[PDB]
Amino acid sequence: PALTREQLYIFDTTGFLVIPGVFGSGEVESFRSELERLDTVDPGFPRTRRYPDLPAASPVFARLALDDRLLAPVRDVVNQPLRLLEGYGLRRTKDSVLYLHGGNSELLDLGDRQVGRDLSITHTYHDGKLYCPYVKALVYLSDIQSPEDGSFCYVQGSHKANFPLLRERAERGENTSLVDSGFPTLSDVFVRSGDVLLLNEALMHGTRRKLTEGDRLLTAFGYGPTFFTEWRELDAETADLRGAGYVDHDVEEDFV
Amino acid sequence: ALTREQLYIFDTTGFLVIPGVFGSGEVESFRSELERLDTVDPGFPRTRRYPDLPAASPVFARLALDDRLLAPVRDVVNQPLRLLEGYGLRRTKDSVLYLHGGNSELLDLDRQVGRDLSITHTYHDGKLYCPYVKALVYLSDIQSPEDGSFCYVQGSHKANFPLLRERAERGENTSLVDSGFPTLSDVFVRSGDVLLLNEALMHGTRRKLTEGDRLLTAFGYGPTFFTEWRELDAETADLRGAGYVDHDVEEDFV
Amino acid sequence: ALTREQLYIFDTTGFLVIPGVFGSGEVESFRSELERLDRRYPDLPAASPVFARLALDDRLLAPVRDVVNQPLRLLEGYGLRRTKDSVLYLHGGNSELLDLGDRQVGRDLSITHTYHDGKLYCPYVKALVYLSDIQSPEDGSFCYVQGSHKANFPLLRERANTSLVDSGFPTLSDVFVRSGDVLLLNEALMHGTRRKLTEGDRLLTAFGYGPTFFTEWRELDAETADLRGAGYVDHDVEEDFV
Amino acid sequence: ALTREQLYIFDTTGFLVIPGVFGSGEVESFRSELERLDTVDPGFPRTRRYPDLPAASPVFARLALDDRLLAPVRDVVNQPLRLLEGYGLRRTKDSVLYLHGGNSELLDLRQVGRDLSITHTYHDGKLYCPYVKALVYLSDIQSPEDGSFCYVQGSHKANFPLLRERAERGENTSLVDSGFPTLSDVFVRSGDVLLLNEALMHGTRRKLTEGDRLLTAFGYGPTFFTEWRELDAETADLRGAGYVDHDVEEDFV
Ligand SMILES: O=C(O)CCC(=O)C(=O)O
Ligand SMILES: O=C(O)CCC(=O)C(=O)O
Ligand SMILES: O=C(O)CCC(=O)C(=O)O
Ligand SMILES: O=C(O)CCC(=O)C(=O)O
Ligand SMILES: [Cs+]
Ligand SMILES: [Cs+]
Ligand SMILES: [Cs+]
Ligand code: NI
Ligand code: NI
Ligand code: NI
Ligand code: NI
Repeated sequence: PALTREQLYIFDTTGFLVIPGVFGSGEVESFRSELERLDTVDPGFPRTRRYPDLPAASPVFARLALDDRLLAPVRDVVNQPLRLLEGYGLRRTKDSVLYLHGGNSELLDLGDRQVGRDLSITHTYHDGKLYCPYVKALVYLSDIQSPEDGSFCYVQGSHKANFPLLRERAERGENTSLVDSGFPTLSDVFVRSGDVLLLNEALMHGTRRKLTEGDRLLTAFGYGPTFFTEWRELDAETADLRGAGYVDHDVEEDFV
Repeated sequence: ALTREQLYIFDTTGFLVIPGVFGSGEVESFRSELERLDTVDPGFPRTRRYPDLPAASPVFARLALDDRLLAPVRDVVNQPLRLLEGYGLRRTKDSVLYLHGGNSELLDLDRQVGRDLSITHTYHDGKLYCPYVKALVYLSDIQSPEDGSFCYVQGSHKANFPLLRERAERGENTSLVDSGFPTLSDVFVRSGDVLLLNEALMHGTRRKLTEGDRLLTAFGYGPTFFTEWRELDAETADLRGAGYVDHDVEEDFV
Repeated sequence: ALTREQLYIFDTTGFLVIPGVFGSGEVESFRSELERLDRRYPDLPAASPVFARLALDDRLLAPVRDVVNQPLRLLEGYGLRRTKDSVLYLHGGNSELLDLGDRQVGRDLSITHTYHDGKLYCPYVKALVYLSDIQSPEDGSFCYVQGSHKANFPLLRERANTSLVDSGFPTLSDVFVRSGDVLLLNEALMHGTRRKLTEGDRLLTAFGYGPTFFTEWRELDAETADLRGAGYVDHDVEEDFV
Repeated sequence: ALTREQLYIFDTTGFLVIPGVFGSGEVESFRSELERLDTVDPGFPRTRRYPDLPAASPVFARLALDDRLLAPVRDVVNQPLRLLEGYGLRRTKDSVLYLHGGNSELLDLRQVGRDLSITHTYHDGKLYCPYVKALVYLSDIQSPEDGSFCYVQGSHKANFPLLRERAERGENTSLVDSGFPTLSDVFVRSGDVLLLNEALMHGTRRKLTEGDRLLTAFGYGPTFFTEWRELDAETADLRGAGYVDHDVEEDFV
């Protein structure tokens, strides 16, 4: 089914939505086992690792990327001809962290000028519909019920912020992450296996430092309009203007 | 770089004519190069299209990267820049270009949408952010409507209401470029002029009735995460389909 | 009530000419009542039951409702008479600047407008009811800067000696009206009139409407020291340096 | 004045708690003055409004014009400023304040989903909020049972209406009592100022404890806004001034 009125209200106002129990106990086990099989095929990765391009690596994840349980809520917040921009898995262990990234008005130095909009996450609303160009559906494969489990955390209302947060911090001499220091509007989200966290990538977000033992697991699928390119990092515009990909604005990794 | 006045004009009108950007010798050399390149039939009568001019010619590969085009474009896109298309158009007697673009035109998916995020533009802290702009380099004089003059609906780049759906539903058969419309206006240009265009603007050209060849080369720019321009009919079943699905355009019903 | 096309036009241009709203009979009544008040005619409603009825006429109210879409009140009602060599320099504009004495601002919330779910929300609109034909520039035609009602950069601060109304501007356009036409106007629009050089009286009545929480129009020079000041501090206008 | 982080926070959450604005002495005199107004009638303190504090008391007339209120207010309104509202509030046991405000709540005139008295924007480094309120707390509120200020997250920039669907479906209980996933509580110390974008959908929890809870509220807006006055609808002759609220919980709870 489609997103209810209350769910749209929440995604609009908070920049994300947890849809509980989307995938059952059995499907979740099947997703975990498929990641274990990928470890067997190509051994020798670090224990904290990324699983790039899952739909190509596994027909199980190719189906999950097109599963209507993801696509229907995704269509409801994107409302454009839809394209799969990326699909990857994340395995994390003790002492891993993910610093804050995203945020609506963070700065980027554009050679001869500095800009405070990123049109890959700049979203709007029109005649009863959200239009968010880059959203992500995070399918959790393990329970994350405490901050020391490495819980997803986010800065309240940062998906619609008009002021930059991180440039001031970098030029101030800061060298620690807000996910460690704390911030008056930084909040945690707890989830179960099989939950989907539907995310406006405009939202400034990250995770806490994982302190507990055990493998923290998810699969992430990014979607946007058919005219966006598949996700690829790009350090800068290239001189012949044929460079393609995504140039991040200020993120905590730049100075933490 | 664009002046304050020029920025104001582009923001308020959706476009800017920059007069005499290229000299008469540079124009002639662009014209000469167009005389020997291959064209395709684009589907409009009495129109030839030069597809992918930067690929087919070193002359236009450089023009596409010429700072006389890039500096104004950068000032209205203000994102890491990518070249999305470069093409030429040649037109004779009795050719026409019906209205396309427009900020709030509808697209049916099941659901009906009235935003096209490929042309949805904004403003923030002293800068314009338009994701799809075109630099139109005119290689011929267009001084009267009967020359097939560029025309546009005023303020259509920031319109909040759809214009063309109602027209198709009420049985309209003819294009506003022929009919007329109280806010449809003409732009006249000289050879060597650049027209910098916000693609959210609803625009086209009058029907050309004069002899001679109407000539221009168009270069489209957008952010680095935009795909190179290619029409797409609809999203594909495996969601791997790449391209631009247009909204209502007069060609759908005129 | 406005048609869909009419709303598109009001949205995209910042104004709308509705032709022949009032018949020649009613226009003559309005002209006579203005002769009797003998330049600007303040508070026409409180001075005349004719204009008090006009301010509430539904040929004015219904299009006004379609662009304010808030609980309404009448904020001002005045008449204007002009002869030759009279001129109205440019005022209005979405992003014109104002100094508050410790900072400079580029928004005027009295005219800052928006759109939501099929409806326009313009906090200040004027219905200008014309009582004389204005068919050429030298008649003192209404003129406006295209798209200025949605402008994001200021225009008049940078150039601040002559008025754009005289020298010209690439997007300054003219509007022609017949007697009995209504010019419905978004006050965010930067506008004025050409210099009148012709003979004969130029006559109109203007009614401004806004939300019930807006105060009646009076020009305030600045915020008072006790924060009890009531009224409208205008932003950069041409007559500040012309 | 407001720091950059403070401006960021006001923008993103619709409010800002500025701690320790007023000292213990000042708070006592404010409290003292509200009790002086209580003395007009015999009997115990009752949940009530104290209208027009600036006119009622020289102390509160000065409070309304104090720079510790105006400087932050100015940083979020950025217009020629006008005092729109000045009142005191006493809350006792069993008192409650249901959700009101909200950026896209509906109003039947046709049905409209914008209230231009709270419709705020941003332009070239500055916030523009037409109606903001400085709440000066005269009591500690450190738990929900004390009747803590509560707000629906991000509701100052909501594009969807929340309350119309609840009313039309027969709901008769306030979110404040039932809870809501994005309804959160704000705790304050005596002397704290809560600076508030009135676009925010907010209220307080039901106060379940004894003791009394006091505050003084000052509302500000541009000079072309009228002083606050409830309006039910537009008057017959379009001459009436006032504020017509959109859907609030009081309408149906
Ligand atoms: O691990 C998470 O919970 C979020 C991960 C994330 O935001 C990302 O992969 O970009
Ligand atoms: O021919 C012109 O003048 C404009 C052409 C155009 O707008 C287009 O190629 O889409
Ligand atoms: O004279 C006109 O046509 C318009 C006058 C005007 O804009 C005004 O009265 O504020
Ligand atoms: O009592 C409170 O904490 C809030 C009161 C309030 O929102 C109001 O008076 O408008
Ligand atoms: Cs189409
Ligand atoms: Cs002034
Ligand atoms: Cs009400
Ligand atoms: Ni992320
Ligand atoms: Ni075109
Ligand atoms: Ni005017
Ligand atoms: Ni309140």
